[PDB]
Amino acid sequence: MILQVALDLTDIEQAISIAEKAARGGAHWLEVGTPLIKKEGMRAVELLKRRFPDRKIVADLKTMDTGALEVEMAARHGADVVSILGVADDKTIKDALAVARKYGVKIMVDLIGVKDKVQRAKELEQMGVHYILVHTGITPLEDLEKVVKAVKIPVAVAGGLNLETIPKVIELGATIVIVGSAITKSKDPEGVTRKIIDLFWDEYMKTIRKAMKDITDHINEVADKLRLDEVRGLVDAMIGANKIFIYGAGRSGLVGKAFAMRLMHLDFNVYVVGETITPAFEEGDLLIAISGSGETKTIVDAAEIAKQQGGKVVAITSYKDSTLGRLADVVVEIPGRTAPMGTLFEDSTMIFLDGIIALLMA
Amino acid sequence: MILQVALDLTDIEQAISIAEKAARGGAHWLEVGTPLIKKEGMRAVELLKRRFPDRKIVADLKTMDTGALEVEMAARHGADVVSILGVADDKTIKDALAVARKYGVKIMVDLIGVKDKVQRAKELEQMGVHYILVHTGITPLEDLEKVVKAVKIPVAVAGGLNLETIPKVIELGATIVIVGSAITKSKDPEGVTRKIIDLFWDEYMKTIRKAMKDITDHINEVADKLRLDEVRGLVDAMIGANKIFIYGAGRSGLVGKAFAMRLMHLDFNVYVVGETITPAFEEGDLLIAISGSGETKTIVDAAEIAKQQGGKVVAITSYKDSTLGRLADVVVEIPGRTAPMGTLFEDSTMIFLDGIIALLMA
Amino acid sequence: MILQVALDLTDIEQAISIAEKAARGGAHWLEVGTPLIKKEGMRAVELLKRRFPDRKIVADLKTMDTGALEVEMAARHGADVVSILGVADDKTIKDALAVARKYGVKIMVDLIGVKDKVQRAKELEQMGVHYILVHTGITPLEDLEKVVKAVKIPVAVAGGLNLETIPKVIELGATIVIVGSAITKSKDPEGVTRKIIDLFWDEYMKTIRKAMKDITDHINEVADKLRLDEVRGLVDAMIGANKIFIYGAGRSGLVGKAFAMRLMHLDFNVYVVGETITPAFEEGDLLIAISGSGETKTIVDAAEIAKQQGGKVVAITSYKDSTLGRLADVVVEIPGRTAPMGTLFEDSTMIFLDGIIALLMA
Amino acid sequence: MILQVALDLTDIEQAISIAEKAARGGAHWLEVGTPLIKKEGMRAVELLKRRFPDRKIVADLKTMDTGALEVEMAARHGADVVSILGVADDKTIKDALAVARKYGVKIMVDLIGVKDKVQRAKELEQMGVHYILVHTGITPLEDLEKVVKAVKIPVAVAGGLNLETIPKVIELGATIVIVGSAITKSKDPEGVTRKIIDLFWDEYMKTIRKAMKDITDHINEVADKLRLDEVRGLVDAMIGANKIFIYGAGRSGLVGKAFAMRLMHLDFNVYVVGETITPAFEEGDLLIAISGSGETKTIVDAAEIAKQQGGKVVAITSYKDSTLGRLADVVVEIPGRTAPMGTLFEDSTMIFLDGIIALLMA
Ligand SMILES: [Mg+2]
Ligand SMILES: [Mg+2]
Ligand SMILES: [Mg+2]
Ligand SMILES: [Mg+2]
Repeated sequence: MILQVALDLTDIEQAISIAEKAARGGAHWLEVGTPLIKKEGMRAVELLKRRFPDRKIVADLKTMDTGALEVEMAARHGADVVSILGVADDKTIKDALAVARKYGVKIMVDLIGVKDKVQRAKELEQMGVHYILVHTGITPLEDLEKVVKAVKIPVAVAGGLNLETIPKVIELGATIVIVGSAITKSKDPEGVTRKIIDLFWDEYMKTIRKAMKDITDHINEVADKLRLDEVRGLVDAMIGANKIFIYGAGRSGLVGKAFAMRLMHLDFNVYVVGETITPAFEEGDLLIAISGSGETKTIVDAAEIAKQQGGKVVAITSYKDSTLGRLADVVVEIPGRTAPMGTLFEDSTMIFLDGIIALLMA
Repeated sequence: MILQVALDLTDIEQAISIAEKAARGGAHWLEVGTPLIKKEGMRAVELLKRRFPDRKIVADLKTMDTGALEVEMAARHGADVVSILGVADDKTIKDALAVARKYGVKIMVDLIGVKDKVQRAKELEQMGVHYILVHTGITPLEDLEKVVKAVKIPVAVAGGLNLETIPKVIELGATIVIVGSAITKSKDPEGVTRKIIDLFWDEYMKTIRKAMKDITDHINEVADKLRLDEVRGLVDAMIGANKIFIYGAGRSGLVGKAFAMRLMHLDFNVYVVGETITPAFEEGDLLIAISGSGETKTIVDAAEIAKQQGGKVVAITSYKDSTLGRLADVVVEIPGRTAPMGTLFEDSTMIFLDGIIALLMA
Repeated sequence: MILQVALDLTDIEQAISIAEKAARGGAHWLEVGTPLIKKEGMRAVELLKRRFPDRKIVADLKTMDTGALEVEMAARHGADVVSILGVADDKTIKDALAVARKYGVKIMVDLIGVKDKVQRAKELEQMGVHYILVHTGITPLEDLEKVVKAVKIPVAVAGGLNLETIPKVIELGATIVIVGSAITKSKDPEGVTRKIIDLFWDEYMKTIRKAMKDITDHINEVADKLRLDEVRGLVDAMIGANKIFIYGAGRSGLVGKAFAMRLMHLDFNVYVVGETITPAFEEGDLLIAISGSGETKTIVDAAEIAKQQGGKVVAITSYKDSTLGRLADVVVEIPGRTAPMGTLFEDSTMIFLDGIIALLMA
Repeated sequence: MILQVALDLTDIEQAISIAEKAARGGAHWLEVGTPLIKKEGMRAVELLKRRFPDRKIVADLKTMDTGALEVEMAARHGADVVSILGVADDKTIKDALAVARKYGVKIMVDLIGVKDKVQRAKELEQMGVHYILVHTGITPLEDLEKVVKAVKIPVAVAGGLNLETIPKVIELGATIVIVGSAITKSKDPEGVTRKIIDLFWDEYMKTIRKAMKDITDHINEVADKLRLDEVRGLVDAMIGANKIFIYGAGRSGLVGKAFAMRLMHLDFNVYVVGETITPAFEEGDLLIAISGSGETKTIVDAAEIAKQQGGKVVAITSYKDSTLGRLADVVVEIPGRTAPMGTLFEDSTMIFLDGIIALLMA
């Protein structure tokens, strides 16, 4: 999550004083508001940037005089993010988008005066808008529901956000939380900032726990759906083999090595393809080929050589009808679908092969 | 599990003809019964051995005239296992055990006439007896209960074992299943042998599924008991570091590499200790040290260098107060308590670090 | 080289007593002579074998009454090598060879009565005879010259071999040195055996020194014939690259890693293909591909990806016109022509890349 | 080598026109002369820098009004190197040195008016002067002799340098070659620059060839000085070992793996410490420990474990009396002294172990 501190004050010294305490509290972004860009020049964003190079500075240009030139004036003064309005012409948005690409600067677009905010949000994602800014309305939070469920890019929210209302906007999927007077008008703006970051870590702990249990739920399904042909086909091939070669691609290769390390303890004549001591593949040897897609070129080339040498091939893959699957004598189908398809495949194979070891040890 | 075919026939030519069909069905051991060692000589054991060199031949010498001379004659004729009685004197048991030790031959001892079957099995385990043979009694299976719960060595069972009664003795923990007339006196002895092996694989499928869910249940516990101080300490150290070095011992090292591969995709300046491209540890770098015991010498030595260079150390360990834990600035405790202590730590850390990656990608 | 002790004594108890002292001195083979296989039976070969299982026992059957029956009796009594005559019929030679093949036993054939010793040895090599035995003649050693220069299999020598005449037969290429009374009829047969082994190591020291200088002489030739276009092409590509990827096959890969370790110390953005931390190949990156043949499939496949990504490829190979060479933008040709073709390329490249490092450090 | 183009013209447009052609010819450094820094301001170095960011710009401040302030004025305008006089006060030199450290800028010091140029050069190296500038005098080149042989930092030379005199100053060890009118007053300044760089590559080819032969000369000395105790001690230990473990540190570890790969082809039971399949070190195993210094902590710890397990240790080291040497049963002393001591040790071990392989193959 990202905490953006809106410095809506007209006092330049009061604004920098607040940002310094908020920065110690853990705030990520600092917004130079429109009341600060009219009195002070564009150097207002440069004063904040040269003082806080570790933070991203957001230039609030949510006024109608803003064109592609004012957006470039922000980037040259050190603005990392520039905010504009959605009611502006599409021509000015793409012109601001091209200027942003020349400087590596993000673009935020507000929907404060948009009739159909939902429809407008989708086309903004098409041109390359980085963030969408919506307001809470403190039917409050109704807008945050639909715009978030409509687009994939991060959505920023603002409007009466305090330690009381911030947990709500997080539950609805807001990425950027813009808070103003709740920090700027407090006795300890740094202390209030830490409580907001503590709320962020309440969500982070839920994310990691949910990520862990989402993987373990998938692995329980793999275990419940294992077939006798697959398990026995692998075990009988391992026992009847002269040498055992294991070959996996990328992270699958680390899983293969972790399995080989255990097989060595059971006095199997096992080797890892690609390491120093790997001997020549001969007749009667077994190749355990691990590839989630079943199309990895190096894994397929190794399986083809093993068949030509008069050996057996066991393919661990998610696609039994893949090129690797059609070569194998035994196909162990591990499904791959929080976590990507590859991560589920690698971790499921990891614990499946540990189940294989437990079986051999009994 | 082990399938032992009892050849109680007195015809030697019929015994080898039937043993050949049972061997094709997947039988592991072949027993030359006492009615075969009295009509035929000790050459009955040598004829079976030279015919089935890949099979283990069991010489049934379960009579009371058996001494060290008859036991030594079996090993010299090619018997891999010799079965004797438990009611014999302890002197003859160690004399048969010492004779067996001279040939690398196992010794099976039956408890058919033992008063207290539980006690006798345990003291047999003390002298070094390899296997204990008990009978079903077809209160049937009561003995199989207590002998299994009393010793750690494999327990052999025999007595009215067919396709209906074999599943029960497997459920009670018998390792060696001795089947006679159910195979030897059947119209298709090879088909019955395959069906008995199919019964073995019904238990194997239960073992591997139970092995997998035992690991995932422990990881769910790890997720529920993760601490915010530890998780945030690791993440904040990772974000605030110049270079990130990851170093694990053995199988833990493969887990560390799997985490490093993902961190590289997230544009971290990450390296794996021990690989070719690893640069020098400087001030502001972070060492993530992974060691279940927290006492691995190489991992501890790397943590000491990292501290002397003015760097941070995060220890992922099962022992927070270990030598590695006491050096670390942040300790991520992966709790402990079918699978060994090392396997649970490695698999829990693997899925925990995948939860960390899921958090960083949000 | 092999030291064979001829036990031509008729006393069996004296033969084993002397063979025990020769074995402690380091003798490899023990020959039970014909005067021992006629007075004593074929059990002379079994008594020696069960006494020296780590030694190879040679059964001297060099008489003309020897047929397939006597040769088979030696293998069944534990003879590892059987010596017969070259003047026998070819039918009995292949019959002894086929009998030997059934036991995994070698066959030695003497040429004591052969008309044309050169021709007979070569046709013996065609049938699969393992060793050729010739006699010194103490024009002595003339036969040892021609038989050695005629066949590829080891040549055994015998005839007046003591500490003065053994160095000469070694210089002429004899592999098996058969010594009799110089050991068996001496005051210290164990000491004489150690002195004969010391003679073997005088030749070994010459072999290893000659092996090393053969490699360094080839590398001096590589240095003298290096081309400015190749060397500068590699250096200029290295300096002008964003990332440098190094990829070698097998032992060439270890050489590539050794070069990568040094380049990292020179502040190059260098990575090794196949290791954990290797990132994605982008535009402006360089692939240094090392392959002696220029046909290694994985190396060729990596060069093709590097070209499709808009990168440069430098191929270090022995074949400029190979598949890898034709893909490369720069080809560094490491020339070819005791050491195999692979060893010369790997060691020449290793020292060439160390010359490159010395240049860069200046 | 470095080619520095002195732009001594007073015309700013003529100076930038010359530097653009010289840059295409391969010139490394561009010097903004004093006749350019008096007419134009310090922006003269900024105009060259913003036009040639790929080149290092040298600010010629060899006048007496130069203090620490003028040196800082050059760095803020983009000067990568600043040149001053040696006849200035030592106070101004260290003040310029401290300013250079704040900006990462090099300092060049001329000896045009120094009485004893040799003596003055040494103390300049003590304070941290990066380069020493001397003049040819076209007894010309006499100054270049003594100043180069007195200091270790790079020495820059200037004065009548043309395609005729440049080969001479290179032979005397000049690092930076400053050429003016020979390029600036030619019909093709880019073409003349390429001929100077071609002269540089005539020296580079000599450097790499000399580096290669310096290594091979050292290896021939190692071969000539090998001892029977070392070679036989290693070979007898390898043959009499159950398992063979190889463990080297850093680049020595790659040499160890290259040797292990060859030993595997000879059917040795050989393993590499640190890889996946490495089994447990048991009684009767051999550890080949490779460490140039004989003090590498991980190598010493592995040798100590091997001795406690009842195994043998062979140490390949340059220091027989090191900690590793005192542990070993056999010490193979490889000397380590163009190339560092480690490079000579690693490459000598590399070809020695290839001599060992050739010996075993005979
Ligand atoms: Mg705002
Ligand atoms: Mg029975
Ligand atoms: Mg002879
Ligand atoms: Mg000058």
